[PDB]
Amino acid sequence: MISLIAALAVDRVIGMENAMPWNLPADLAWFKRNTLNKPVIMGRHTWESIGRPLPGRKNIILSSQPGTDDRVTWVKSVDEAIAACGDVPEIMVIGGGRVYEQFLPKAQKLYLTHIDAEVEGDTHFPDYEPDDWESVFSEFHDADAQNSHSYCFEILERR
Ligand SMILES: NC(=O)c1ccc[n+]([C@@H]2O[C@H](COP(=O)([O-])OP(=O)(O)OC[C@H]3O[C@@H](n4cnc5c(N)ncnc54)[C@H](OP(=O)(O)O)[C@@H]3O)[C@@H](O)[C@H]2O)c1
Ligand SMILES: Nc1nc(=O)c2nc(CNc3ccc(C(=O)N[C@@H](CCC(=O)O)C(=O)O)cc3)cnc2[nH]1
Ligand SMILES: [Mn+2]
Ligand SMILES: [Mn+2]
Ligand SMILES: [Mn+2]
Repeated sequence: MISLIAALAVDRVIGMENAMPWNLPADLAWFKRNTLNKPVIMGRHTWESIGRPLPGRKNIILSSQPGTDDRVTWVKSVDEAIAACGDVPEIMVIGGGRVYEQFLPKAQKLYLTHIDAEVEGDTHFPDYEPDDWESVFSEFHDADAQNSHSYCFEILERR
């Protein structure tokens, strides 16, 4: 089973200039809980944005060019990325925009955080047909002293 996890600002913005400009610790804690002990697939730009291996997860990087770091697994196509994960229950795809586009048709579940923030960005989450997806979990949180915007965690499953 393939799942995508992402955090979206208004208008589905996910990034600007290879970064995420907001800071929502509760969302990063949600990301860690839902990815720990699973393989994570990311594109090369996202790998450079994170800047280090994510501990406790098998890190698989898509790139057309040879890898430059043996602390992670480098693959050259979508099918190779999936194969490198082996026989696990759930594969997590953690972006970015181009990678989300390619795995969306293959995904059974979406873990989405909707952030109430207006962000100029240059990268968007793919348009997804709403009729294809059932919301199975949602949890709204107001802003607090640690998280400066309100946010909604949502899990959707392909119907
Ligand atoms: N808000 C969120 O949840 C979230 C999550 C993740 C990322 N982001 C943001 O997303 C942005 C990065 O997204 P992006 O769309 O620019 O890049 P990306 O999807 O992270 O990476 C694209 C690169 O991945 C490689 N790639 C993708 N598909 C491939 C394939 N089928 N075969 C071989 N290589 C492949 C290519 O690397 P080569 O050029 O080396 O071939 C491609 O240039 C940043 O702003 C980041 O902060 C946000
Ligand atoms: N829901 C969600 N929110 C995000 O911000 C997000 N970001 C990415 C890409 N960027 C990043 C950047 C940093 C870390 C990171 O350092 N995570 C630590 C959290 C501990 C901490 O620094 O607070 C981790 O161990 O997972 C992960 C993804 C991919 N999917 C996401 N999904
Ligand atoms: Mn092939
Ligand atoms: Mn197998
Ligand atoms: Mn806000």
